[PDB]
Amino acid sequence: ISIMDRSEIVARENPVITQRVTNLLQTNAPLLFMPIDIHEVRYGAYTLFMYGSLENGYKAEVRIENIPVFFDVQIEFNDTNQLFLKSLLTAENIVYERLETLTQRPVMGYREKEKEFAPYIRIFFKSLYERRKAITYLNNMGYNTAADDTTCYYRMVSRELKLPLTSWIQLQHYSYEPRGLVHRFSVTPEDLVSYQNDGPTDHSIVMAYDIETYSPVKGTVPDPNQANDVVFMICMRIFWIHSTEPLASTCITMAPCKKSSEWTTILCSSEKNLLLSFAEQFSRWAPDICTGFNDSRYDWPFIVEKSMQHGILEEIFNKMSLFWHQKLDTILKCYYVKEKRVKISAEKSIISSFLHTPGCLPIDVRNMCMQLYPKAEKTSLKAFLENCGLDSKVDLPYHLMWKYYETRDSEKIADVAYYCIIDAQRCQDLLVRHNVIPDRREVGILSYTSLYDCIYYAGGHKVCNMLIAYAIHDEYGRIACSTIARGKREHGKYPGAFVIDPVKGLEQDKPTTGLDFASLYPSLIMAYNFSPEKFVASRDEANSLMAKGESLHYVSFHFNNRLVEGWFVWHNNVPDKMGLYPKVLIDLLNKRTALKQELKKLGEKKECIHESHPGFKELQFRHAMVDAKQKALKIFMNTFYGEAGNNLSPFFLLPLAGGVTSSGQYNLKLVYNFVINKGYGIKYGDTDSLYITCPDSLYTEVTDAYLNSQKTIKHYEQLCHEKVLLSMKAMSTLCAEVNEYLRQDNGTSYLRMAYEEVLFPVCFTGKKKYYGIAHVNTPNFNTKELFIRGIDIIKQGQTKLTKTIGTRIMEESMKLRRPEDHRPPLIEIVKTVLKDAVVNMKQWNFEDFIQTDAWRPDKDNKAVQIFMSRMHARREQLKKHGAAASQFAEPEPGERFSYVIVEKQVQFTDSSRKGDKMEYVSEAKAKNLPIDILFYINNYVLGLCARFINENEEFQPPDNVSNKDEYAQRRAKSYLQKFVQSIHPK
DNA sequence: TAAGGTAGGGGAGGAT
DNA sequence: ATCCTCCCCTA
Ligand SMILES: Nc1ccn([C@H]2C[C@H](O)[C@@H](COP(=O)(O)OP(=O)(O)OP(=O)(O)O)O2)c(=O)n1
Ligand SMILES: [Mg+2]
Ligand SMILES: [Mg+2]
Repeated sequence: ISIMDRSEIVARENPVITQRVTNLLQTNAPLLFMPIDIHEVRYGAYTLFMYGSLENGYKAEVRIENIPVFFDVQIEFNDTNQLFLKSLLTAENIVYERLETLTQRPVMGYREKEKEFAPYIRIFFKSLYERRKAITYLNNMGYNTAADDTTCYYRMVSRELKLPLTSWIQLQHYSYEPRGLVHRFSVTPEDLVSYQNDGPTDHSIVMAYDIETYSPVKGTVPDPNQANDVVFMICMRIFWIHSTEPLASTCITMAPCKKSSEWTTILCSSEKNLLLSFAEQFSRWAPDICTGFNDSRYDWPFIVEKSMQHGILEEIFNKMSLFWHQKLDTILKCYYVKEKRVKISAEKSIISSFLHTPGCLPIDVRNMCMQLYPKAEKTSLKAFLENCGLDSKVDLPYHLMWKYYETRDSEKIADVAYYCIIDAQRCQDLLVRHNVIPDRREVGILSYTSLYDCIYYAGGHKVCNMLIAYAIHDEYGRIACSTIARGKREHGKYPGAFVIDPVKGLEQDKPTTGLDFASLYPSLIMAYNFSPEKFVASRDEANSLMAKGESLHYVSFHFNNRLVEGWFVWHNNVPDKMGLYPKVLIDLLNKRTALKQELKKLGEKKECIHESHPGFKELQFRHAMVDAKQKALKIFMNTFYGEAGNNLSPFFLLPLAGGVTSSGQYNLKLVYNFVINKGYGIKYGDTDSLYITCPDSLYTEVTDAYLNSQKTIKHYEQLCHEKVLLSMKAMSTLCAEVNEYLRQDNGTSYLRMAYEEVLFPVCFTGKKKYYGIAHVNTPNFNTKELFIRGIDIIKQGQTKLTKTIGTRIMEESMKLRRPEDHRPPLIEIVKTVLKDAVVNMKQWNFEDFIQTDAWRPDKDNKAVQIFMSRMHARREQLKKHGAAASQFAEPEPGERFSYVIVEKQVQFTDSSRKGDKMEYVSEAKAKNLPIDILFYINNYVLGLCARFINENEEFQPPDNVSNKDEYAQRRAKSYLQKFVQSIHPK
């Protein structure tokens, strides 16, 4: 049996480049290296430990020594300042290396052309702990501190040395030592160069592993805390960082397993032996990344707890950590990351617990997939595989494989091992198909962060790191930035974007085109030079700047019932005067513009090929991928705006965020006024998008054609066709004119309007609630899909009943109808559909009523809290009875669960609370609990339909009512309710 | 220990 | 029944 470790595997797979790499090693020649995992020694002399793959694929550890550990604080230039700081630090028993003095540009507040530079002193340390304690003491005492990354220092090293931690790096004049399977390199920052050009094929190793565990009690998830519960199988596979074919495969199991040519089978007699074999195989492979699906919630905690039970955590960790010898208490304290919070989206966070062995980066494929699909209803492996078009995994059922382990059948154990290997292969397929690792590497290169940051952290700190990286470069004059928020913070919301009260109702005659600002907030930042180093706060300083001829953008808004005013120095289209925020946003916008033009060409090449072509599907997928990429960039740039409005951010500037919002409102209103003055009608507005209709005169002559024909259905379809064409061309001309007007107004070309589609039949039901038929290049009314924004059918956790009713409403409203023919209003269509739904009740089955809700214990969502309080009481009652209550078990905090509303019999007590009516789908199907359909109707679809019908005059309030929309919505709700009781036989 | 922003619709439950 | 707060999710 040839148990090939990393070295022989690399030599076999890539022999020529392996020989070249070996020759370079003997000749001590510079060589390329891809880092993945970053580790730091915070105590004692600071050393940066990178782990990764050489050019051929050899595992390599790079130890960067003599890195300057430092942080700077701004104080006046005088010789006694150094001695005073010496005394201050020595009084706090803080050991430091040396003192330096320099000049840097503060990031906050505009300064004159000869006063950008302010004095700074740089404090050096041998250890990260001393630097951390000194930063804390100095900031508590009150000095302004910059370059003070405290939570971690590798980000500061990466941004300071211009050295991305996720890109190829060239090693020069290194100190080489081969030990075991690890080629250790001792280098210095001066001897270690970034390799940015034409990066070769990456040869990092990613192993996907899955575990199968056993519990004697049936129907329960095996608890690692339970002694009798055992992990009995581990299947693992190594792949290239870019390829889905397995370099090698290994299965470790309890029961005997028949030999399979697809993987190496390792047999163990005890759980301690199985864990030891897992550690041994991990050490022999020495992967650059260790990944699994839901491993940060199930696999890693199970393995760690079992190893603690067997008392072998120190041994297996030391074996997995290359040569990093750490004691058990240190392993539990630091390396076993427990209950780490990972932000998936807004108000959405998940838990992750894993053993971060040095030399390997842990990846949870579920975390990455949820980050890519933050609005995914189902977060299972099968759902994620289906979403991206990957092949369906042959599911291993529950009782089958627990029975198979019980029977000690060799071939059944082999089949379970095959399915576990398939699970690992699906993990790698998800990693590669979405290009997760290269995308995270690109993000790390852009933001000068490690891959670990790109995996387990959100983008706000990435925005801060990218800003500081762009700030510390001499071309910009060495802007000095802090990384931790300072100053008193307020609770509230500054004024945001402006939403135009929509002209509610269906439009079937005047085509409506959405014109959107391209990167509205970033474009405003570029145009008005919104940047903290270009910000003036005091009115007298602004007046003095006017006296010197400088153009300032003045903004004012009401925050916390007080007036916040500010002035921003305009760049005058001069690259020298361009701000830091505008510069970073120019770079990001150039990147996104390249991505957008590539996406546009790929969309125009995909539109000319019919979908049945074999090469279309994946190509279509590629299109989405590109879209996702630019979407990410968009979000990233928007984060900059948000990072100026977050009071917890180091770059927090309430005047800047308020100014961005006020400038967006002003520009939207300016374009609104200009478009209205040019005779075009406007239906709706949202932040930056304006929905504009051509004047009827522009459609006169073509209408005359339809007026001069016999007016068949195809005649009106054609008439709509050239109406949409005329729309497109008229909006193109109007967009050019509006862009020229904006250029004349603000003096820059950053603020540009853009046409994206035409919604000729379009219904606006309320603020952020509209839909229509989208025409991008040519009219196509035969598209079943509809451009939808804000309608309840797309809401997360919505019933299939609500989605079906809303889809019926919108598809009936979007139907093309000649003006001579009958044109039913939304009232009649909605009433007809609702009457069909209520009267023909049999059309709704059980699957149409499942809702989905997220269990957040810290959130007092009263309905679900009561529902699961009842479930906890029922579980207590069943355990008292001695029966199993796993079917009623509490879902783990954070995940979403499915439930239905049932008819709770009236026992004239029985509150009509939704909390007492929620039930899990499992027992509702099991016990055939009736579904309270009328509850569903009156509480979800009735309110949905009220939004559609709220535009009628009868529901309109008298002019004295301030909130016309809410009053109309409530009146429509009441009217539709009364209609329901009138039509429903009770 | 990390975690961009505000505007807004609408369900659930309780005060009242 | 009105109104209010909390919550979820979307814009
Ligand atoms: N997650 C988001 C999404 C949007 N916006 C704000 C910023 C945008 O500038 C403004 C405009 O909405 P868009 O969705 O159109 O975003 P952009 O205009 O910036 O880019 P693009 O026009 O390419 O969509 O909405 C935001 O702050 N945060
Ligand atoms: Mg499995
Ligand atoms: Mg826009």
